[PDB]
Amino acid sequence: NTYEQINKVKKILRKHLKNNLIGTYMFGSGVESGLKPNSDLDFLVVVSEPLTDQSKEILIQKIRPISKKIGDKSNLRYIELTIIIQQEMVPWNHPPKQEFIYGEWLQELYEQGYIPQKELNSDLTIMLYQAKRKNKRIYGNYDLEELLPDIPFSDVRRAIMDSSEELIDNYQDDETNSILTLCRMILTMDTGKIIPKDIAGNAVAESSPLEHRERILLAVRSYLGENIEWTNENVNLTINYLNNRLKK
Ligand SMILES: Nc1ncnc2c1ncn2[C@@H]1O[C@H](COP(=O)(O)OP(=O)(O)OP(=O)(O)O)[C@@H](O)[C@H]1O
Ligand SMILES: CN[C@@H]1[C@H](O)[C@H](NC)[C@H]2O[C@@]3(O)C(=O)C[C@@H](C)O[C@H]3O[C@@H]2[C@H]1O
Ligand SMILES: [Mg+2]
Ligand SMILES: [Mg+2]
Ligand code: NA
Repeated sequence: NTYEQINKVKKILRKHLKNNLIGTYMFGSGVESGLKPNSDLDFLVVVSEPLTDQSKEILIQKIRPISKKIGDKSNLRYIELTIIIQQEMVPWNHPPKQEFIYGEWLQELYEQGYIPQKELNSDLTIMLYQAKRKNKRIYGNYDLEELLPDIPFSDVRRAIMDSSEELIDNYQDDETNSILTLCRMILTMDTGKIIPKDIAGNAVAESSPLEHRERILLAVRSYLGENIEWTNENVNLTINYLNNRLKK
């Protein structure tokens, strides 16, 4: 069950962070759009004091058994956890301070003893900007709108352009999400609001040349139920186009 994992994630954070936990909120496809066949569960966690090396590994070990893994024919969904410190957000600075991350793309590192340390993250500005706009409080005495300062849209542009370089250099084995996120970056730069992946893809597609329109529309269907295979499509030509269109 999908509501079963969220209830399990709530218990792990509550009974291990204890009174250090201020609140737990979801953003992403859960609160805004609808969960598409291969969507994920995006959580934003706000705590009071920094976590220790031993406390971070506990989460990695406790979250692992209930999160889908890349390559599974499973009923579970990918669990994404991001932990921020409420005091480290004010005064607002870009990029903000990120305390912890749980990403299934980082799984082959979690197994080798990798423990994410306090690091800066421009992409977290985009995450926080859309989380503060709409989310689901699953635990906490407060709303996330009460725990964060108002994030200016100028820093969101900076986050888009800074986080763009990591995405374009890493589309391999993530072609469907890299194409759509670039489409979401192009719009957010020009329209302001955050758009679901399918709509943002369909919008930038019909605003693009035919050779790129078709590959974007091809990713819109993969984000939905379709089983697209990018083996002989050359996504590089399209992400370079979406890059230069975003770069301009
Ligand atoms: N313009 C943008 N709009 C939205 N997210 C953006 C944008 N630019 C970069 N991102 C990043 O893309 C990611 C979106 O999260 P995610 O992959 O979970 O998407 P989603 O909306 O939940 O859709 P789904 O989970 O179904 O694929 C975040 O890490 C966010 O910071
Ligand atoms: C913090 N944003 C992450 C980040 O962009 C990940 N890539 C580094 C991205 O990876 C995905 O696209 C994947 O394919 C793996 C999945 C767990 O998360 C998906 O969404 C993941 C995003 O939610
Ligand atoms: Mg999601
Ligand atoms: Mg995702
Ligand atoms: Na994948």
